[PDB]
Amino acid sequence: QDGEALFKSKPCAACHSVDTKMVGPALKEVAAKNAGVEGAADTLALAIKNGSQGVWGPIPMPPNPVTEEEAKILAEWVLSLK
Ligand code: HEC
Repeated sequence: QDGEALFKSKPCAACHSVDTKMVGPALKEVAAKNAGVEGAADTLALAIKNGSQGVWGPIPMPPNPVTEEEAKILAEWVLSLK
C-alpha cells in the first residue's frame, strides 16, 4: 500500500519516471514544484481520481483506480519522496 510499492504495483511507472520526464511529469519534478505544501496534496489526490488537463505537459491523464486512503499515501509520497 506504501507509495514505493504502489508506484511499481499500479500502472504509474509506465508513463511516469523517477528523475527525467517520459510523456508527463516525473516524481523529482512534482516534489521540486510541490515540496510538502497544503492544497497541492488535495489537487494531486483529485487529479488521480478525476484527471488533469494542461498543468505540466501537452499529454492529459485519465481517472486512475485509487481510493481515499491510497490517494492520501500517494499524495504524501510524491510531495516527500524516500
Ligand atoms: C499515462 C497514460 C499515465 C499513467 C499510466 C499515469 N499518469 Fe499520472 N500523469 C500523466 C500525465 C500526462 C500527466 C500530466 C497531465 C497534464 O495535464 O499536464 C500526469 C500527471 C500526474 C500527476 C500530477 C497532477 C497535477 O499536478 O495536477 C499525478 C499526481 C499523477 N499523474 C499520478 C499518477 C499516479 C499515482 C498514477 C498510477 C495510478 C499515474 N499518474 C499514472 C500520465 C499518466
